[PDB]
Amino acid sequence: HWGYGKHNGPEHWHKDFPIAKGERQSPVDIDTHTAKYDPSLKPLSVSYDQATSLRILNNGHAFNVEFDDSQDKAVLKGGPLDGTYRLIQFHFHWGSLDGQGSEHTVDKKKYAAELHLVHWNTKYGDFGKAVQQPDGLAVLGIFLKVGSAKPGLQKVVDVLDSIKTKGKSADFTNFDPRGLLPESLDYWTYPGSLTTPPLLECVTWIVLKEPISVSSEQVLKFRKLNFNGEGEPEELMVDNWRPAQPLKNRQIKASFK
Ligand code: NI
Ligand code: NI
Repeated sequence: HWGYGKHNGPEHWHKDFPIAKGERQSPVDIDTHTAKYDPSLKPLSVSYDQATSLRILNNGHAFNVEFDDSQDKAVLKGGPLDGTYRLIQFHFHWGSLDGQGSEHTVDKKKYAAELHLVHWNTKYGDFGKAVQQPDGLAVLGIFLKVGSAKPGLQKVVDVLDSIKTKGKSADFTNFDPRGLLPESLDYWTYPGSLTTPPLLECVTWIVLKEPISVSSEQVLKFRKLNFNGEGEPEELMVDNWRPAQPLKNRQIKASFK
């Protein structure tokens, strides 16, 4: 009933999900000429040393690398956040062409892809309760450009053949998400939403300024995934991004001058 196809894409989502036209929808364009430095912000604290990855799943929209979130093993704190946010999964949004794929844009620039590390606020006890709160989630977004390979991505790329189609999963233990980060943790932040249905306005977005580089070969393998299930006509999993939504009555704040 929703997807990224010719007849169920983002421009249709409002019919089943009227919050698609809400006050705090994501993604947005980040205008670097209007975002303002906020000295009240603190450095990000990314604490992933104890992360436990479990599984990778093709959910028909993207793939999720899933983590054990039953303890404070991989947490995000600091920045704009109060309290402790646990990593539940990461996934990507990507294009059919190197000139599109990201959800956020920077001065209208689209990157080739965008990584989302999804975390929930432990004060709400579980993910499902967290998404019902305005401060329930924190998503760390990282842009991808095509250039050099990202070594820390390669283990993800090489499992993709095993989860080609919707509903397939594979064991994915002992993956270190630190290998997906850029050097700098400088960021922009603003209040927004999930970027897929149900589009809930429960996210503190934290979007890193510095992109990571991935190779053309790495991106090409993402583009071999399928939206469809096994034994169905092939629908390449590409262009699984929602375009920028109106900023409305929000301000984007920068952690850096
Ligand atoms: Ni559907
Ligand atoms: Ni996402």
